This record gives sequence, C-alpha cells and structure tokens, in this order.
Amino acid sequence: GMKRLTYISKFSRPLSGDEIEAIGRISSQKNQQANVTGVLLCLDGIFFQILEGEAEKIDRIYERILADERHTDILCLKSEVEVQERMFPDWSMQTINLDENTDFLIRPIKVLLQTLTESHRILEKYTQPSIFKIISQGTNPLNIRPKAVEKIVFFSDIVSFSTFAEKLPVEEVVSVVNSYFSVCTAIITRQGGEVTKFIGDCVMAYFDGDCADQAIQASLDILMELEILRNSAPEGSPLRVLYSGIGLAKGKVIEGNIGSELKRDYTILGDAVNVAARLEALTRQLSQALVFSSEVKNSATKSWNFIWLTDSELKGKSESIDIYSIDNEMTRLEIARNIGHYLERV
Amino acid sequence: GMKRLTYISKFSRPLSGDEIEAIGRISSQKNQQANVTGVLLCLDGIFFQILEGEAEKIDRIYERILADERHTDILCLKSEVEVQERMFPDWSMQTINLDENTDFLIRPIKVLLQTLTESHRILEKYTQPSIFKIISQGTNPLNIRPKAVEKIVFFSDIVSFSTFAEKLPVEEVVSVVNSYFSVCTAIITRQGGEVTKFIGDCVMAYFDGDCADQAIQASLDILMELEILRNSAPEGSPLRVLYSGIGLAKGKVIEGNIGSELKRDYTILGDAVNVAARLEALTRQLSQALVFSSEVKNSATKSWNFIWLTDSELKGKSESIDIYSIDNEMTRLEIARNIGHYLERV
Ligand SMILES: Cc1cc2nc3c(=O)[nH]c(=O)nc-3n(C[C@H](O)[C@H](O)[C@H](O)COP(=O)(O)O)c2cc1C
Ligand SMILES: Cc1cc2nc3c(=O)[nH]c(=O)nc-3n(C[C@H](O)[C@H](O)[C@H](O)COP(=O)(O)O)c2cc1C
Ligand SMILES: [Ca+2]
Ligand SMILES: [Ca+2]
Ligand SMILES: [Ca+2]
Ligand SMILES: [Ca+2]
Repeated sequence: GMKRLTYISKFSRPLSGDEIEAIGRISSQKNQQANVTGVLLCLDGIFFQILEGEAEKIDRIYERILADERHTDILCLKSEVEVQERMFPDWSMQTINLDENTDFLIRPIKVLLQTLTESHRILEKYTQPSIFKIISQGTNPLNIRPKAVEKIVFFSDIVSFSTFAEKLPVEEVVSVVNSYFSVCTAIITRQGGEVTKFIGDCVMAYFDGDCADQAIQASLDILMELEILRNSAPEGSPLRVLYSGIGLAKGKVIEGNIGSELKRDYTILGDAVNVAARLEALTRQLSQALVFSSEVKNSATKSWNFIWLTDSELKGKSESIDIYSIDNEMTRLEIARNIGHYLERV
Repeated sequence: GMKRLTYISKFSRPLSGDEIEAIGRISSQKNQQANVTGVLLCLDGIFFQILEGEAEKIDRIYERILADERHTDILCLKSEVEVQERMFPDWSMQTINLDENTDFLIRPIKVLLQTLTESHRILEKYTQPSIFKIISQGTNPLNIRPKAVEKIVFFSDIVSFSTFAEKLPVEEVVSVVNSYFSVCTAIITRQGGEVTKFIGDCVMAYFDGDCADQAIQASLDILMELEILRNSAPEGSPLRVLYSGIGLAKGKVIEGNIGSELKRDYTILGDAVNVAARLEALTRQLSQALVFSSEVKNSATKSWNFIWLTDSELKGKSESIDIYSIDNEMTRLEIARNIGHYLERV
C-alpha cells in the first residue's frame, strides 16, 4: 500500500541553484522509475519534501536520502500510511526553488514558512525525542492508546550537586551540568536507551525490559567517560570533581496520552520520585557508583562480573530486594567533603 | 521603537470568505490610522498574521485581537523587538485567502503550511508553557543567559498510586491520573504558578519567591476540588479514592539553556528528587495533606491559620526546619488500606 512522508532538512553546505536543479532532475528520473511522486522545495537553506508511493519504495528512497551528505537534521514532520490517492500524480519530483521566486503573493508566504520552520526547530530541542519516533511511524502521539510495559529504568545524579551551586557562579554551574547531561544522553542514546526527562540534576531514562546488558554497558561507559573527563580537564576546572551515582531498576511504565490540556507527556512511571531517591541513597550509603536490583541482574544475558552488596527497599512495598553492582576497576560523605575543598579554591 | 509579531490561530467558528474579506478590510482601515502594516493569511481554518509598527500600537492592537471571539488558540510564533525596517511598508493589512487560491505553485505550499502548522500544534502540547512566554517577550529560549532565582516549589502526588496501577486496567489508571493532572494544572496556572514537569504521579510547579500566598491558596483549592470530585463521581468510580499530598518548599532554581544537543530544558532545581521524596514522606508520616517549610510560611503575607507540626530535614544538609500546615476543616498508611479495598471491588 501507499505511504506519504513529509520532512524538512537543513543544507549541510551552501548549494547553488544549479545544484538544486540537478538534485530535482535526478530525483525526477529515479522516482519515475520507482513510480514515486512528490515535490521538493527549498528556501534559505531549508529543504521541504513530500514523497508518495509504495511503502516499500518510499522507505528505500528515504534511507538513501538520509545518507545524502548534502543535507542534515532530517526531521520527518508527518508519515501517512494507508494513503488512498496521490497528491502529486503528475510530478515524479517537482522542484520549487523559493529563493529564486519573486512572485507578489509568495513573498509573505516565504516569511511565514521561514518563521514556522525556525519556531519548529526551537520546539524540537525541548521535546522528548520519543514523540518524533511515534510521528515517523505514522501515528499521532495524542491518539495513542494507553499501554503498560516493563522497562529498565536508569537514574543518574551528580554527587554533591549543591556544593557546585553554592560555590560557583551560575554560568559555571550550568557549564558543569550541561557537560554531565551531554555525556549521559549521548551514551544512553548510543546504547539504545531513551532519556525521558531531567529531574533537577537527575537523568531519567528507559531501556527495553530485556535490554539490561545495554543499560549496564551504558552505565559503565558513563563512568569511564566521566573519569576521562575529570583527568583531562584544565587545571582548576570544576569538571575535575564531577562524579555521578547511577541506579537501575525495573518498572512498569505506562505509555499513552498523559496530562492535561496545558501540558502533555508520553509516559508515566508511578513513584519515580521515590525510586530515584532510594537509588541515590544507596549509591551514597554503599559508596558504589553503580547499583541495581536483582530484577535487572536477572534480566541480563552476558556474564557480567556481578557482586552482591546488600538488601534494600526500592518500591514503597516492604519487599526486601538484593542490590548488586559490577566488580571492576571502575566501581572499585567521602566525595562530598573533597568537592567543597576543591571548589573553594578554584 | 518598532515591533513585529507573528502569530497563528484557529477559527473559533466557520467563517465565510466574505467575513474574512471584511476582517481584512476593517483591519486595513484601522491599521492605516495607527501606522501599522502587515499581512493576514487564512488556510483551512487557520489564521496567520504578521503585524509591524510602534511597539505601543502593536501591543494595543494585539490585545484587541486576543479578545476577538472569531478565533482562538492564539500562539505567537515570533516577536521581534527593535525592528529596523518594515517588511510590508505598502500593506496596512493585506489579506490573502489561501482557500480560494488555485495557483499552480501555491498548491504544494498550502499542503506544506498545513502540515507545519499541524505538527506545530502537536509539539505545543508536549512543551513547557514557559518557553512560549519567553518567545512572546521577544527572546530565543536557546539564547537566554543563566540566572539563579528563588522560587516557591510545589510538589503534589497521588496517595497510594501503586494500588491503582495494580488493581485497574491501564485505561482507567490513565483516566485517573489525567483527572488529577488536569485539576492540579488548572488551579496552579490560575493562581499564577507554572507547572514545569510531571515526575511519575508527582506534579512539580513553581511560584515566584514572594508568591507564597498564591501557592498556599492553590494548594487549598486543589484539596477542595479533589474533595468535590471524590463526592460527586459515579458510584464505583476510582475517582472516589483519589487523594493527594502537597508539599511546598523554597528553592534556588537555575533558569537557562540546560541540557544537551538531544534534549533541552529551561530550568533546573538541583536535588528536586530528594526534596519531593522528603515532602511525600512528611505528608504520609503526619497524615497531613499539606505541609510546607518555615521559609514558605515566612514568605506569606496573609493571616493564614498556620499550625506548627514537627521538625524535618528537606535538603540533604543536616539543618532541622520547622514544618507547618494550615489548620482548617480540609487538612483536619490510613488511606492506603482503604484504597485497595475499594478498588478491589469496582
Ligand atoms: C533534499 C534531497 C531530496 C532528494 N530526493 C530524492 C528523491 O525524491 N528521489 C531520489 O531518487 N533521490 C533523491 N535525492 C538524492 C538521493 O539522496 C541520492 O543522492 C540519489 O537518489 C542518488 O542515489 P543512488 O545512490 O542510487 O545513485 C534527494 C537528495 C536530497 C539532498
Ligand atoms: C485574525 C484576525 C486578525 C485581525 N487583525 C486586525 C488588525 O490587524 N488590525 C485591527 O485593527 N483589527 C484586527 N482584527 C480585528 C480586531 O480583533 C477587532 O475586531 C477590530 O480591530 C475592531 O476593533 P474595535 O473594538 O476598536 O472596533 C483582527 C481580527 C482577527 C480575527
Ligand atoms: Ca543529586
Ligand atoms: Ca536478600
Ligand atoms: Ca506518589
Ligand atoms: Ca524546630
């Protein structure tokens, strides 16, 4: 059946009007051979494209388009599955270069398009990466039916964050937290997790319920990167005393259209506050940078060097759960007093 | 000096092409008298408008436009202060009805505009209301300089949320949490607070540091509305056993461009996790639906019926703070066992 994608992208490099003409002419030739139709517009370094045709052919062309080095920041705004008729039946690929168009009525429209796209790019930064994935799969996020799914939940925090905020100017605190968040988000994403929110200095993320190995690997990689960061920072850098505690648990997450008219969310983990606070307490109490429950340990498939540490309570239920870590050089209140002294004289 | 606003809105009711023509012609006449210029476009029940002129005149016209009943859901996409020249010097108000336009090149552009606007409306639901306010004030949220500001922080949660998730189908859990979030968000917003995030079943919100009375009033109103909700729900409704604990504290919030390339936030309250967990523990330990610190109590100006309850620790620092509530009929583990029995047989 027929599929129609709409996406926007950014010129990765300046492109002349003749290069854009060539892109359109090659696309028209290739699309004609594939029975694909659509339209390509450019304006001030932005591409807009609509492609329609057999789902199979569309997905293969779009993969090729994703790899084309001449644009970047590809965002699919809309994916329509089960499309009934073509919008552009006579256009294998029609190319409309708006930079070159001087028509009277199109001038205000170009301003509007530019403004909508730019506002769209701002909003893209402040939205959960996971809404865009639902869109790309062809569903309106506001119309998802609720579902409960087991996840591995990741929480990490900054040791003695309050000391940073007390001892450094706000711009330096923000530089520290942004380095932290950048390290965590990059590694979690590369291991297939999704960061769902920042709660103060705490990063909250999900992994699929059978992806314990990926969650553990991501945790170890974060610890290794922070060690590299502390060692390699300039003399006197506040980054030298950036440490993190990480906890992993298993939870039942609800996915759906959650919230109010004023604010929506895609997912809810009930009592997230309490699980995170209990895991931060464990990492301090055990002086262990990584702790996780037996449920996480039992969902793993690789032969990790597990070490049993203690019993604890993670959910408000009075169930006593075994807490494990990984026994390696990395993982092998203390840090808080060191933090303050160092930050005092930098 | 000169200001230029761009906004989109939705037809509140169907409007004929002649009514849109009349809006444009009255606007052109009024704007000419005010030395304001711009353009108005409509497409499939959406208005787009750009207005430019003296900041003073622009703000007064825009107020009038906000009150016009013929459209709703006004969203300012861009506000430019210190505008150097006019984009539409010869158009007091030019009206472009895109529904009526059959031009060859404009047809794909209408599709694109529709898709950008619709995707924009989805993203609007999932974004902090506060980014839109920064935009309306004429600043790019990604370019704000970091600032530390004292706030009253509000945390509320659902008593025994886990029992709902254990005993009810997921669609009913979502209906319960959405009723909760809707009540909280409406009342906090009406009292001038901003909801910044949902953390599981916990609502996190800010009030200005000298707006303790508004935070306390909002808390009391939420408790009163939940009581009305429990009493007025259908027989057997899970809403009959929806209860909330609320805690208020004072904190130093950092506002700025926080996060990573993959995910941004506007504000960070360090150790938010720990303050919220400690306040939920207080509401259960004291069997009091509303607790707040002495700092909140001392920031209030009205003659509230304060009652001292206990000492507690809210920040990880070993400082012992007096905890207060309000002594009234409303505010005057217990509920958890009742919850489970009721939900068991509904
Ligand atoms: C904005 C943009 C849109 C494109 N659209 C199409 C298209 O619709 N169809 C197509 O075959 N190639 C399109 N291309 C080019 C592909 O990325 C690729 O370069 C081209 O199809 C050559 O593919 P090949 O590796 O099979 O030779 C587009 C490229 C860009 C930058
Ligand atoms: C989409 C839309 C755009 C409007 N734009 C303008 C405008 O640019 N200038 C203006 O004076 N009135 C504009 N109006 C109408 C005002 O809302 C208001 O009805 C009109 O200015 C009459 O104002 P009055 O109360 O002073 O008579 C617009 C109305 C709508 C629905
Ligand atoms: Ca912390
Ligand atoms: Ca045990
Ligand atoms: Ca709770
Ligand atoms: Ca005391």
